[PDB]
Order: sequence, then structure tokens, then C-alpha cells
Amino acid sequence: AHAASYLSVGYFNGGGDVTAGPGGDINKLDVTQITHLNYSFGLIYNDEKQETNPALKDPSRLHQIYLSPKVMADLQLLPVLRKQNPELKVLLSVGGWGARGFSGAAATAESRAVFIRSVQQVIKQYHLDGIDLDWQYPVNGAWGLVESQPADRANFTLLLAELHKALDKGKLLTIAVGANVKSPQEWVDVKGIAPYLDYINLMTYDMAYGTQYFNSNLYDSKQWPTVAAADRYSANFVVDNYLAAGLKPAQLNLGIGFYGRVPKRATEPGIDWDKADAAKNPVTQPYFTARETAVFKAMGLDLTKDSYFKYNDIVSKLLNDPQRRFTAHWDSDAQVPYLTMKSAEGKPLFAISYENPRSVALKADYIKSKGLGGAMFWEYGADDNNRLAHQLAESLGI
Ligand SMILES: CC(=O)N[C@@H]1[C@@H](O)[C@H](O[C@@H]2O[C@H](CO)[C@@H](O)[C@H](O)[C@H]2NC(C)=O)[C@@H](CO)O[C@H]1O
Ligand SMILES: [Cl-]
Repeated sequence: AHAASYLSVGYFNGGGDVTAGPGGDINKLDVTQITHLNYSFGLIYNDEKQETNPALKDPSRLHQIYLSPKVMADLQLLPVLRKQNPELKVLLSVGGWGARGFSGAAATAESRAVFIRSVQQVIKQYHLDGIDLDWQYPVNGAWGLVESQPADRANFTLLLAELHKALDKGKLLTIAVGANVKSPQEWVDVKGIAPYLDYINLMTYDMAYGTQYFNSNLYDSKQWPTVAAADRYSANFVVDNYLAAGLKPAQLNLGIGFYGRVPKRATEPGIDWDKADAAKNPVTQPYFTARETAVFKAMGLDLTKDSYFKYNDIVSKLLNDPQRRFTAHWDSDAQVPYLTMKSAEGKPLFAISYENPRSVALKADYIKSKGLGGAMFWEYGADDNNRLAHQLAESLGI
């Protein structure tokens, strides 16, 4: 009798990100192509002994939200953006990869109250529509990158329950959750937190690790198969794991990456920790020689430290490389594009996978077919003349 209404939630790296690098220019975004903007990131003043940002170490603001000068400046421009799209909803995202402070902020009644008061303050001062919590990750701590404890799982539920109670009705409360299967199994009580959340952003990307070639494949590749079971991920696999945990599809946004990654398999041996015979590890070996790593290093990508490549840089530096070193291909099973470069032998070497307009449209088709609530994307500053966001808007009828 009537058509569906989908979300398109665009993260924007405005203040800087540990993996994605310095923040970008908010004036370049087309805010008519999205329903929600997650401005990223607020940080958390914390007492973690390994914290290296001294501004977060101010003991008199422990557990409150830190906004850098650029973040404050961008947030003051929101009235201008709203004039271009009066329906736009703007949230502040607190956290991100490597962001400390959540475990301590969630731990006690007193600490949660300080954090919640700070959220309300930031929402009121900048006239925000709500708050997105991007904790990577409760319990696991991103494998020790941030402090964590097993009590984080129950403390996160209490923090969300108490924030939902404190926030004015009509303000939004959302979270991002990881692709790892252990997230719904061990880190986050998805069934217990669902009543408090307007929607949940699934980070269905960053899969190009271990023995897996693809960073954001919708389904598993067969031409370029992942070897170790513990590395075998796809956006669909992640969705099904969250559904099996008890989330309803309409509450979920499928995360879409406006970037690619050079797979770790290209430069580091891949280990299958479930191998019965340890003598058979590593099960994959690097296939980049110094020549290939030097190509990326000259473009500013040091593969010894990171593998993230913005989509607009894929277009300008790889697709349109003057020397024509990269050939684009389509993986019909994975439903995403990828690039190869030629080895000395003339053998094609899998260089990077990413998302193009075709693959974004196919992820929108999945959203519509599976009954998900919408799309989310990381991140708007990495789009190429707003083209991927525009494709999502067209495919979802935004
Ligand atoms: C399937 C899986 O769990 N892959 C892990 C990756 O998620 C992870 O990368 C990190 O993923 C976050 C999203 O969940 C990103 O916010 C973050 O930028 C990214 N970190 C880096 C350095 O790329 C990697 C890193 O530990 O491990 C995989 O196993
Ligand atoms: Cl392309």
C-alpha cells in the first residue's frame, strides 16, 4: 500500500581519526543526500595510563566529553548546513578506533552520571539531534588498544539505559557495533540494549585482514577465497550473526565503506590459529615485493603502519594513475570491485578492494531485500564529488 522509508547515515571525519587520518572540510559535503550526519569525533577525558593525548588527561574533567577546536568550529556551522537540508538530523559521535575512556566512564553510577551530564550539555550547546556512541570495543578493548574489562558488557547496557532515561524525548541515541562474531556473542548484549536505541550502525567493513583479500565484500569471494575460517567475513555474514543474536532487521543500518584497504595478506604472512598442525603455518605468504610496497609508499601509504585508502584517492591515484599500473575488476560473487597490479612475472597481484557506485547500489538492494532500516557510511569526506552518497540516496529513495 505504501513505500518504505530508509535511512542514510553518513559519518564525517571532521576532527581526525586514528586510522583514517586528519579531518576534512565540512563545506564540501552535500547534506541533501543523507538523512543523518554523524559528526566525528568527540573524545572522552580519561585516566588510562597509556593515554598519549595529554589534553584528555585533565583530572578535573574526568569522564566528560572533549571537543577539539576544529570540532567546536565545525559544530558551530551546523545552522548553515541545516538551511540546505532542514530535515537533516545531526548527531555527535563519541569514540572511534583507539578512543579511550568508555570502560572507565561506564564503570560506576557516579562516572556514568558525569558522562551523561556531559552528553546532555554538548547536545544542548550545539543544538544536536542526538548522540552516537562508537566504543571499540567493550570487553575486548580492541585487543588491548584501549582499557577494557568483562564488566563492560553489563556496564554498557546500564549506560545506555540511563542515557535513554536522561535524554529529552525526541533526541536520538545510536551506537556502532563491530563486524567480529564475538561482538554479539561476548562484547555487547544486543537484546538488552535494543529497547534503548533508535537504530544500530553495523560496521560491515575492515575485513581485509589475516588471510582475507576483500575489505567490504557483500558475500564470500570464490575466485579470491579467504583461507582461515576465523578470517572469513562478509557483510551478509555479519548481518546474519546479529540477526541470530536477536536483533530485528529494521533496527539495523548496513555500514558501507567509502574507502578501500590493501589486504594484510599482501605484506604479512597469514596464520590459521585453528590449524591442527602448527607446522603448516603460515597458510598464506605475502605476495608484494619491495617494488609493490614502494608504489604505495610513494603515494603516501606506508603499508608497515596502515592500509586505509580513501575512495577519492583510489579514483585519483589508482584508477587514474598516469602510468596505468592498476587494472580494475569486478568480483561477481563478492559483488565489489578490486584492483590488481602486475608483478615482475606479469602475474596479477590483488592490490585493494573498495566500493564503487555499482557495489553501493547492490548493497542498497540487499538493504531493501533484507528489510534493513537503512545504510550507514564511513565517511563523507572520502567520497569523490559526493558520488557514492548520491548513489545511495538514489537507490534508497532518500
Ligand atoms: C572481522 C574483524 O573483526 N576485523 C578486525 C578489524 O575490525 C580491525 O580493524 C579495525 O576495525 C574497526 C571497525 O570495527 C575500525 O574502526 C578500525 O579503524 C580498524 N582498525 C585498523 C588498524 O584498521 C582490525 C584491526 O585490529 O583487526 C581485524 O581483525
Ligand atoms: Cl570503478
